[PDB]
Amino acid sequence: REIITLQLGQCGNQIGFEFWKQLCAEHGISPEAIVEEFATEGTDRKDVFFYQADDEHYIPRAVLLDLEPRVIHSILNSPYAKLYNPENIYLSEHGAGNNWASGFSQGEKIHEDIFDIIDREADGSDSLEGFVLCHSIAGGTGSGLGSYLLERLNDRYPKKLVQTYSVFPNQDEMSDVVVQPYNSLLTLKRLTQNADCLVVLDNTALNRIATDRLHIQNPSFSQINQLVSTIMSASTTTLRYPGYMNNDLIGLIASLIPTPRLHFLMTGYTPLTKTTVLDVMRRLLQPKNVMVSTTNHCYIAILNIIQGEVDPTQVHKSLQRIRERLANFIPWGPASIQVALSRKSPYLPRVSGLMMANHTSISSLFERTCRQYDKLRKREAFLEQFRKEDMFKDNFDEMDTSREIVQQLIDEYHAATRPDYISW
Amino acid sequence: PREIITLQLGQCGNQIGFEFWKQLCAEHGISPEAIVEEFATEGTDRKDVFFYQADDEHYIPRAVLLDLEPRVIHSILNSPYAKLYNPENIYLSEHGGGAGNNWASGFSQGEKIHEDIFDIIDREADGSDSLEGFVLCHSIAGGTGSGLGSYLLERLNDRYPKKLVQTYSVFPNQDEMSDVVVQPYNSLLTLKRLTQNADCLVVLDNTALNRIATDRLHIQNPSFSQINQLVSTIMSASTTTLRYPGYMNNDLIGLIASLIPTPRLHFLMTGYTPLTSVRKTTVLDVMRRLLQPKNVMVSTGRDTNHCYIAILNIIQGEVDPTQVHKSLQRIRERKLANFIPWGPASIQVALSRKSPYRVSGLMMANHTSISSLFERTCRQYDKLRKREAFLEQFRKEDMFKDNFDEMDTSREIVQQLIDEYHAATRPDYISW
Ligand SMILES: Nc1nc2c(ncn2[C@@H]2O[C@H](COP(=O)(O)OP(=O)(O)O)[C@@H](O)[C@H]2O)c(=O)[nH]1
Ligand SMILES: Nc1nc2c(ncn2[C@@H]2O[C@H](COP(=O)(O)OP(=O)(O)O)[C@@H](O)[C@H]2O)c(=O)[nH]1
Repeated sequence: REIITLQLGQCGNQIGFEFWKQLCAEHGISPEAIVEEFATEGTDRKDVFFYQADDEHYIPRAVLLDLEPRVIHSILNSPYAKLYNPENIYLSEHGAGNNWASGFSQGEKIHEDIFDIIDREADGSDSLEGFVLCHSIAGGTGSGLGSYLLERLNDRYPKKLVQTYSVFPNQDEMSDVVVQPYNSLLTLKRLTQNADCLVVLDNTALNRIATDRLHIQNPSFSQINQLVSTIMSASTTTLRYPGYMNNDLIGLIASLIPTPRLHFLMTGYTPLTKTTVLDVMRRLLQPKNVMVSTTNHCYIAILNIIQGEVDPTQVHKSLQRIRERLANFIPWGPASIQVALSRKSPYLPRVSGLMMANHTSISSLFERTCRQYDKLRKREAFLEQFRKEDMFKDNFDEMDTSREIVQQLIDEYHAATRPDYISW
Repeated sequence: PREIITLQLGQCGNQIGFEFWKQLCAEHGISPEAIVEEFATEGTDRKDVFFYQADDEHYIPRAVLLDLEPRVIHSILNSPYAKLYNPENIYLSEHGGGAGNNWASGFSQGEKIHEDIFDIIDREADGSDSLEGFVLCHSIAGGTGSGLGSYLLERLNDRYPKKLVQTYSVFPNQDEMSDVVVQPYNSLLTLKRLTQNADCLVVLDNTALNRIATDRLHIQNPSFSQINQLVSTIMSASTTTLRYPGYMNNDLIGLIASLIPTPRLHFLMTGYTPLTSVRKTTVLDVMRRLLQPKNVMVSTGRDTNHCYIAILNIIQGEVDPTQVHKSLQRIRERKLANFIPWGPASIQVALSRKSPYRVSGLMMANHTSISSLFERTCRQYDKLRKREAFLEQFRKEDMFKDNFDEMDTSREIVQQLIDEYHAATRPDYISW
């Protein structure tokens, strides 16, 4: 079951690039897309993310879109320039200029060009499972164009799953672009209504990790994106190897998200700074290892992907300790903790783990966005550029509607922490 | 370590329990006297979950056999499997002269033998390095399985409050009038305890098991040993992920959590294929047939908005994960299984190879139509109470001497269960 990856704007294209470089390494594929001599056979399944053009040639099922040339041009001048399908790269002359409404309106104008690439890649798939969107929620392209695409995919491919990797801004990034709470809230509306699973990538927490744990003072996007490609790579493990019948994309979502509307996941990772499976799983629960910055709140579900050689007789003990001890779960159903045992790629130069968690404290992130938006909105601050666009020419009803949809999301999260979430 | 202790009560529980252990011994290469095959590979299974080793190296079922009458337990001790069970785990109390197929008599006798039985249970529990929990084998329509079973469920709740309790509960044949006229009373009183004091209940409907025998094997009035061959096949398959390595999300806790995300709606139905040339049967054939009502061993009536909460399929055969995964993808795409409207479809698959010592499959499912069984018991119980019929032997017992409040409480608790099952079929089950 194929997955098509859509990369939007500076952020989405820059994190997409690291993700595909990482997958190439793992799947024994060269920067030019040619099977490595040592990798003619393997345990891995390339079919999901890569198209097989030849016996020896592999192309990413990836669509690259931006409204500015910079990032796509960097990629086309890199050692990985030949990897991507040149017909899958779209670049618009016309930027989104840090404005959601401009990015969104630009989507409308460039619809047919975008979906000539998407439709072709979809119709070229034997059994398409769904789409992965990589983007920032705070800029102009990843927010506006991303939001346009989410609505369009919902109508054009109603039976396909949409998973996103959505980057939430830093405080430094928030203060630099004053309209970000608007772009963010507007994007959160489509992430709430038009995505099946959203992996929250939080620049605040990612920066904190790079400084406190990796000891990198003043971390660049390149360095931050190393942690990002690690999450994205680790979280697609069960899709990239055979034998995880219960954890194809449909299966992953079902277990992590038994609550359809509460589909925002946070990630944990170890080692960030002799090790057993008990240690790895204990570490994944430590707040300092959790990659979003957020009593009462609880786990809806946990999936630990554990990579490396482990004593599998000890997995029960680790899981059970977590149920009966660090980990607070929903009061209206059983504790849902699952493990997927994996081995590290033999092509790579140790035991590690990724936690994918559905935790209600994620709402505090959306609460913050709502507070920053309210401070601006209730002074009609910085709305002039939005007004110049079609969606906001007459009024800001689209904003008031986004605001209420995100409030309904937040309300459901708090309600999920209580036994009365189910009236029985 | 993740030990499971099995408790077998009454005629039915002991009869199905005995068949279950015969089957486990055969699959794990253990003789009727508990001696493992000479050339057994190490770390190839997880015998330790259901068996322990005696001083002399012979394997012993972690099993407690309880009855208020001698027949079945004496058969087991005159069989070739006489030396299999721990003699200290066999308890027979004949002082009250059996439970007389009456729930009150069985429950009341439980209270009298409490210390003797819990000396046995506590011993097995305390002897476990890391006990997962208990499995009860019994029927609900007799006296010992139902009444003593109900007593033990209440006691386990208080005594081992953190341990899982799973039951394999045999439900009475509804297509026939029984010689036990108090069947509905026995059934409802037990259902109250299965509702409140078990984490998971595997319902084995004699109505459906009989129909298989009558209609497919063409045996008009099948013996218990004929229907128990079906039961042992199902019960042994249903523990496959517990006694073999590589199912880390399907230990007892993980099995229950995935099938029962709704804590109170914890009654499971089972299906199996083949229960009874040209081209080999595929994984797809097996999985498709596990959704056919005739292969599911509860009789719910044919028609509705009843739906699956969860499905597990355990596939046995020499097939590749990708074949099973492609089959699972087609079962989803053909929309054969109707699921809850308030959450995603939950359908899981486990794959296993047949014992060393031909694709087949077991379904374990949480489906809301199970409530129709409880409704039939309520209906039969209501008619009897209105007629004030067959209460004589109940009133002879302490619990029912003054009044029938215990019956009224059971009736309402079971009604609350039924109402939540019907609520589970609606989008508004979650108010968001
Ligand atoms: N983690 C990460 N975040 C980024 C990157 N580039 C941009 N961002 C985030 O996205 C925001 C600006 O979005 P940008 O991608 O430049 O706008 P866009 O091109 O219109 O999507 C910044 O304020 C950061 O929050 C990147 O390479 N990595
Ligand atoms: N499937 C099955 N059902 C049984 C067996 N023995 C009795 N039953 C059923 O169990 C109920 C009566 O319970 P029974 O175990 O005989 O009475 P108890 O000894 O007092 O617990 C009725 O529904 C019988 O049809 C058996 O070996 N197999």
